[PDB]
Amino acid sequence: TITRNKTSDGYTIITQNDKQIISYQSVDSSSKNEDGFTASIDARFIDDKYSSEMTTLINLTGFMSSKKTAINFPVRYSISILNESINENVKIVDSIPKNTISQKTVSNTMGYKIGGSIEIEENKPKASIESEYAESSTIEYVQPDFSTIQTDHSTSKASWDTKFTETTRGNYNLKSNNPVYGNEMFMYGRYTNVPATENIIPDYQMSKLITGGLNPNMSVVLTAPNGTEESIIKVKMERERNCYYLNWNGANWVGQVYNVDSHIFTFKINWLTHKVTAI
Amino acid sequence: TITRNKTSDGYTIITQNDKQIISYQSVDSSSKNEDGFTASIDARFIDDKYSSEMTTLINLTGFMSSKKTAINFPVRYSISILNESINENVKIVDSIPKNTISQKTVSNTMGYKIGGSIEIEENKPKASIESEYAESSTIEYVQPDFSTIQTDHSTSKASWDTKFTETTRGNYNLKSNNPVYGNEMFMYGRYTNVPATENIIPDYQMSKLITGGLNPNMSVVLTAPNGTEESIIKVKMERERNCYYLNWNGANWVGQVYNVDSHIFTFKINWLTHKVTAI
Amino acid sequence: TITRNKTSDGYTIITQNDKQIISYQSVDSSSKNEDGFTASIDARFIDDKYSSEMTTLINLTGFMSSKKTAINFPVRYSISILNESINENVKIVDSIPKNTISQKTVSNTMGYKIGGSIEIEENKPKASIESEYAESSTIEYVQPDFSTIQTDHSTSKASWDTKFTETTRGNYNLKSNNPVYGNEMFMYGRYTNVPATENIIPDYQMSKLITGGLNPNMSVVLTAPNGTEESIIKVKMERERNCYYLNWNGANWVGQVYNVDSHIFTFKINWLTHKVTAI
Amino acid sequence: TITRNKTSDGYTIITQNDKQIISYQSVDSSSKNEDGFTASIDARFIDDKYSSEMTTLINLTGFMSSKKTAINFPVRYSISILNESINENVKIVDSIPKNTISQKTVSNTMGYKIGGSIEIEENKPKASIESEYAESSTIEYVQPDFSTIQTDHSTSKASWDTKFTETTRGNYNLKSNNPVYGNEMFMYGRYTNVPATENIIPDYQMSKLITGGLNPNMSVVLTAPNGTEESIIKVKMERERNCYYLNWNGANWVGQVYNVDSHIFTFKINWLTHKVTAI
Amino acid sequence: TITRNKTSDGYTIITQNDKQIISYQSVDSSSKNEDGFTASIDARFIDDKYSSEMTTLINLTGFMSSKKTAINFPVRYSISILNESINENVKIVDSIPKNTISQKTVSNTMGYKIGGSIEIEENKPKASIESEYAESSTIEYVQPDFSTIQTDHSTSKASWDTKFTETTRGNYNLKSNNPVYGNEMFMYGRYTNVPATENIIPDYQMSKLITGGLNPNMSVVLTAPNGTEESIIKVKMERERNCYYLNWNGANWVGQVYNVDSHIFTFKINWLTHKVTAI
Amino acid sequence: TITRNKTSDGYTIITQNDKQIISYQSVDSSSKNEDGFTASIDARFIDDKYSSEMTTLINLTGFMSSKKTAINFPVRYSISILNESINENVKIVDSIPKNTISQKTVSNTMGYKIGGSIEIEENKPKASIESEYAESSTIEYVQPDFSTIQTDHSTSKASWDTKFTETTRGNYNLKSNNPVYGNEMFMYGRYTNVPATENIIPDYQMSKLITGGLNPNMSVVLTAPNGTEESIIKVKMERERNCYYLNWNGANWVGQVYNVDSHIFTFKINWLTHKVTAI
Amino acid sequence: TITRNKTSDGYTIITQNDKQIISYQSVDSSSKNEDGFTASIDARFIDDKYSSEMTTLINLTGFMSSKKTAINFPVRYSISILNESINENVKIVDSIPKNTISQKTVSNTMGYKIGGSIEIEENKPKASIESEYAESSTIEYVQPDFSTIQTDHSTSKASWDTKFTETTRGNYNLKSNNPVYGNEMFMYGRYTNVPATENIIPDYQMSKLITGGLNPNMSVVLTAPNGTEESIIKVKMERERNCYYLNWNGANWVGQVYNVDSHIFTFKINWLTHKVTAI
Repeated sequence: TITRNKTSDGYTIITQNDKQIISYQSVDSSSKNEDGFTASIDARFIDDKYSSEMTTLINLTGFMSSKKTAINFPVRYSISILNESINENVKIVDSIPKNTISQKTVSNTMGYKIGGSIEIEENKPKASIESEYAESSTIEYVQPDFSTIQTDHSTSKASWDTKFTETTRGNYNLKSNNPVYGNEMFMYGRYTNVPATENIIPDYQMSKLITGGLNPNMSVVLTAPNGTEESIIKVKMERERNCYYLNWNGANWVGQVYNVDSHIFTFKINWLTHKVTAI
Repeated sequence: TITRNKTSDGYTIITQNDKQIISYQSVDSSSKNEDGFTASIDARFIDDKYSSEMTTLINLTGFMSSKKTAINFPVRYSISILNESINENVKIVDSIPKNTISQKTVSNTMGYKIGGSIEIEENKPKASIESEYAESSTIEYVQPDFSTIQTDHSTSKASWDTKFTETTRGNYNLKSNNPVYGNEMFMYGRYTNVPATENIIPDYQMSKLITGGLNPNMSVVLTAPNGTEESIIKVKMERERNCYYLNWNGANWVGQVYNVDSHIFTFKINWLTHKVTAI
Repeated sequence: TITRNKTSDGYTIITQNDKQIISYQSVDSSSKNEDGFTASIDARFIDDKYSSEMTTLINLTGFMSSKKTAINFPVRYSISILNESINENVKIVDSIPKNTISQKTVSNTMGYKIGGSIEIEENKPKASIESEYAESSTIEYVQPDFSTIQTDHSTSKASWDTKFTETTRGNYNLKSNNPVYGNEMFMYGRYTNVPATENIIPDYQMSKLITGGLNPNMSVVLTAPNGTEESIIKVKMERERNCYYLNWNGANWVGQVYNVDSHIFTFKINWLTHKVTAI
Repeated sequence: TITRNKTSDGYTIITQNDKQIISYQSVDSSSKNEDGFTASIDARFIDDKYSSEMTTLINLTGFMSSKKTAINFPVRYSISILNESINENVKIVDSIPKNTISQKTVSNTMGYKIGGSIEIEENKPKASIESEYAESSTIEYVQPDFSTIQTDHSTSKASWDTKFTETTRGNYNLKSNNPVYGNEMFMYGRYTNVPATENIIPDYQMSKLITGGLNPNMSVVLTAPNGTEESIIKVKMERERNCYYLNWNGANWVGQVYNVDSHIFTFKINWLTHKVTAI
Repeated sequence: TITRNKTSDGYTIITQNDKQIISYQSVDSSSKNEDGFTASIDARFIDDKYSSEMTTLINLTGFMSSKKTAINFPVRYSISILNESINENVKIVDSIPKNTISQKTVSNTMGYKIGGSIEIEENKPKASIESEYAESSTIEYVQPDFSTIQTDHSTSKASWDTKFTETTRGNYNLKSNNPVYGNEMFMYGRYTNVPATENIIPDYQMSKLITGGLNPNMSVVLTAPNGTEESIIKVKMERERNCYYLNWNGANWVGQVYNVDSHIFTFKINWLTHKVTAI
Repeated sequence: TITRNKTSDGYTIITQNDKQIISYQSVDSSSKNEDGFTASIDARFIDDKYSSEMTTLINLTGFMSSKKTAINFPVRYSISILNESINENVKIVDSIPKNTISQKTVSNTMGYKIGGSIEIEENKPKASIESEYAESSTIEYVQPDFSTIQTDHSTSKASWDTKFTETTRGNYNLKSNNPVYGNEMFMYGRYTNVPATENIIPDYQMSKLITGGLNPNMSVVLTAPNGTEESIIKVKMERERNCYYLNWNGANWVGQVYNVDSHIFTFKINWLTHKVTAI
Repeated sequence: TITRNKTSDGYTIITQNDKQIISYQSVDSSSKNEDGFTASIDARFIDDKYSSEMTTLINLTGFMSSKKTAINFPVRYSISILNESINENVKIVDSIPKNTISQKTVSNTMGYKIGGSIEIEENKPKASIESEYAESSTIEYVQPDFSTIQTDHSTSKASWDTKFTETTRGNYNLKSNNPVYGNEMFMYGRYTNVPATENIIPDYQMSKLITGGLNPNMSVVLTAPNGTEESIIKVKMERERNCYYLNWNGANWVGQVYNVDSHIFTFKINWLTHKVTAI
């Protein structure tokens, strides 16, 4: 699979190799500083001699910053990729993150005990017999701090999102309700008797994704028939947040839990020149 | 992919190989001894025949020393990388350290017990029946001594930082408060009755990052269109510290916890000559 | 990347390979027998066709012997590497040993129990109900016998040191104080009633680094602009020791814990001839 | 890196390869049957085109047999390698066995329990409340049966040794002392009432190194400037032993614990001819 | 490192490769059916262009069968290899099986408990306080069923042997002595009341090496100066056995424990012709 | 190590490679359906340029079916390979399955407890002190369901066999004897009160080797001097079985345990033609 | 091992490689929809230059569907492969699935406890001494849900089968019998008081092989002398099923457990043309 050529001047020889798979890579980035939204697209174009149609791989990356008495704290992120050239026969054949099935560990035990006691006192007998029976079981599983679920996949739209799950210490969630303390999420001490600002929980116990932004990684595969030259890609990003509130109720420290930011980014693809640009 | 040439004098043959990916590497360092701040930049330039634009990888390393009655002890470090040639279309497409999601291990068990005892004394019966029911659960997780969170990523600025977390022995933190002993961080004995200097805790129990400086490792990827010749990189470093205080309260040994150093370094990049220098 | 040549006499052919990275290695050693100090420097010179400046790797090794009623026993070692050609633009860009962050394992459990007992005697009832509640937690970590902390890194000086930590049996340290036995480090039996020399602890329980010397391993990277021919390297070594004392207090065996050796070694480097020598 | 030659007679072609690293190996052995001492030296000579000086690797192996009422039993071995050509600039740059730092596993737990019991008798109440608090910790480590410590390293002399540590069953050592049984090392039964010879402990429980000899493995690296032709190596071997004694004290079986063999071997090295011989 | 030659007839080309290390292998076996002794020697001859002397590797294998009221049962095996050409400068430089050092696992724990109970009866107080303290330790190790110890190594003789250790069930050994049952090795039931032959223990619980023979694997390295042509190797094999006896003592089943086979094999080696034969 | 040749017609070139080790493989099978005995021999012939004598590897495989109130059930299998050409200097140098040494895990623990209780009643003291001491040990090992022991190895005969060991549930064996239930091997229920045929144990609990036949794997190495042309191999197979019997004894279900099949197969080997056939 | 040829027209060169082992593969399938029986045969033909006879590998695969108050549920599957060309010297030398030997884990422990209590009341002593002794053991093993046993292997016939074993929850089997509940296999609740159809057990708890069909994997090796052209292979498949029945007995829910499908498939093999077809 080599092509060679000789020359008269100096007997120069120029050999070249004929390869099967050739890829090209281009990257593009864009940002909206007012919302703390940044997105990058990495595109790879694959030239294969045995394939019937053109293939482009569209990786996505970026940063969604998380913003931070009462404290505002995010609760949900959402990312969507839209194919806007459907009438040109450009199609979304695959998306990398997928849904999986969890595993649980189960154990069961059953036991029997029997005991006989003879007690000889001074010329006095006390015979006692005892019997016991027991059964138990154990369940084990593993719990992430955030959960990512693919929600849609079609010829034009792939949509993913993530949501708040639970705290590592105390196992509280957004729906808990203690009769006299309300919601004890992000509460240090019930009776510390210090200013509200000082009663909040140390930051390190909070998840990294609440203090700092999420870092997406998503990939989509596109194909097209021979000759296609242009394509538009739209990326939609949404963020939802809520607020936690803490106050006095007599001597008790009690709390309670009660907008949406979004932006659309556009990119243009050139298949013939192997180029990706912002638009 | 080889180019060969012959010569008349001695039939000398000079073969050369044509490769796809060629990299170049240059390093530069600088320091500010008065603050104990040192920074190094390692730059790699990548020449790829199939890529549409130039790529430079900018690794960063350095040393931030930690300085050390009352004892001063650091509490937070912060590093920021700034791209200052935005109007020339030089862009930050990627940053290596990222945010991750932790895992927790959860177990639950439930059990039942039943017991029957027959006690025959001298012509005296004593029948007793007992019943028990129990439930329990266990949570497991892993805790670092320091925590690093990425806080910003954009076209121009990437900012990281680290903060104090907790002690390995005693699990104290910066917000603890015992009613009669105050804060027991870095306290050997409550009643040792020795001079204040002697009551401090042995150094080895303290984290390495408090006794000795942090060693950063950060990487940033830059790209540019064809022909770009120059670029300015700014690196900002900040350190925050606080003080611990211990005194007598009658017979009790009690304690309490109550500036910011910074510097900006500048580097110049030459794309055409593959050079990095201080400035 | 091959250069070939033919000859008339016997048609002798001499082929040579053109390689990218070429390294050279030289080693040098020196000692001071009076103090039991020995040091060795291994230098590697790297010739790279794609690098902008010369690089030399300076590994360091050696032996610091530990010297050994009252017994003298070391407590701290310290090593420092000094670059003495700063005005010639020879710079220390990297040092291999670094500071790291430890990990802790944390577990928490909470449980509930309930029990009902019915006791039918001869026409006599005795109903009893019991209830229990419990909580606990466990912390795990790992402890070395000696600890090495990097204390300084700059353009000219890199300084490391090591210190005594604790005993494997008994978990004593240099600051412990029992009211009636004093310090029980290196004490076999409180009441053995044998001569002082015989009451010391068997040697094997002591750490290897106290009975025998430390074996350093340190590496430093140096770079220089084209044409540099000479460089001076200074290596400083210090050792600190203390004494343990044991005596009678009536029938009780009690103890207590109450100079500094140093030397500077010099080496000369020749970049052009790829040579390292003592000086 | 190939040299080729053609010939007229039969067109014979003789190709040779030019390699970078060439090693040579020679071995020599010697023994002293009266003391059960045997020693072997394996020497490797390295020819490197990029090294500034000659290097020889001197591995050492051998057998030191252990000799075996009262029973004689070894307690310490010692090996030393001496370089006797210091005035010719032949130097010991490295020795393979080194000192290492051990690891300990530490755990701590704290727990709380609370219990309330209500006991209704025939019109009689008996309310009881109980409370418990507990704390504990665990230490784990690993213990060899023999211990090897490097004791000296210098330009001329490297010295190692090994010593007896403890028994696998009973954890006795050379300094133990029971008031009425003395030392119970190597004692089967306190009251077996059989002849002294029969009361000794079965051999298999004893360590292999006491029943049979130690098998040393030691390596030393030597270097020299160009042109060196000869070198003398001295190997010193010492063995220390003691005796265990057992007798009657009324009905009790009691015991107690109360020379040095050595030899020097000589070897001659020839650098130019790559030869090692006894001398 | 290739030698090539051309020919006129048909332009036949015969290329040969010049290799550095060439080995030759020959095997020989012999047996003595009357004693169930079989031995095999595998010899490998190594031709190395960079070595100063000839080397031969002498592996050994074979079968020693174990022979089997009163039952005869082996207790010790012994193998020895003798070099009988010492005056020709043929020497034993190495032997493969060696002595090793075992490892033990040690743990220690200490705990404290405290408990307070308040008991309010009908106008009657019963205050009780309890306190507990505990300490414990654990030792772990691993035990083979047979043990192999190298006992001698010299210029002429290498001698190994193996001995009986203990039973897997019951942990008995050759020196145990129960006052009323004697030795309970190989005894099924104390009171089974069946004929002596029937009271023996099932065979599977016995070690494989007692029911069936040992399979030795031993290796010895020999070297010689240039020109050596012949060598004699002697292999000595010994086996020791004892007897177990069982009888009635009233109603109790009691037992007690109270020649040597050997043979010498001879082999002849031819260095020049690379041959091994029986003799 | 290549031989090449050119030709005039079409310039045809025929290259051949000269290799060191060449093997040949032939297989043969035979059966005796009346006894359910099948045997296969796989023979490999090795041609080595550096070996002094010819080598043949004789693998063996086959099937021995197991045959199946009173139930017949096998108890022992035995396989023997016989070399019948001893007078032609054809010898058995090696046999693959061998005897091995097992491992046991041993642990020991010792602990001390002490407790002091103070009980203040209404003006009544009850001081109690308690003390405890405990010791324990644990033994672990692994148990196969069948056991294979090599029993003989010589110049002419290699003999192996396998025997019944124990049940996975209940740990019974062939020598157990309960006073009132006899042998409880293969008994479902003592009082099920169903026909004898129905009281047998479900088949799955029985070992696979009793329900279905054993699958042997044995290998033997033969060597011979140059020129040998023929060899006879005899394979002997034996199987032993016994019977289990169950009956009523009043209301109790009791049991008790109270020929030999064999065949010889013959094979012929041709060394010169590399052939194996039945005979 | 290459054959090359040149040509005049365009100097075309056609090189071919001579390989040692060449394989051919053909597959064939067939089904009987009325019984849900499907079978596939994959045949591989091996041409080896060093083998004395032809070899064909016959893999087998397929699907046997399982069919599903009273519920019919399978209980046994059986597969048999028949060689029908015995008189042509076509022979079955090997079959891949085989019988194996299981492993059990056994542990034993023995312990001793001793306790002394002193109780000083108001001028009243109560000395109590207690003693305890205990022994225990543990057995571990692993249990599949279905079991496959090879039952026959001969020159013409290889027969395998599988059978029902036990339930994962409750450990019931086909022979269990509770006096008042009968067989509790596939029974949800004893007193649920819902229609019979509703009391059956949820499907997921049942084994996959009962709800869905078995997927066989079997392989057989055939050999033949040179020149063989045709061969017939017969595959026999059988399935056995039974029924479970449940009804009322007063207030109790009780149950009890009380045809055979088969088919023969035929395939034809062509050795010379390397073809497999249905017949």
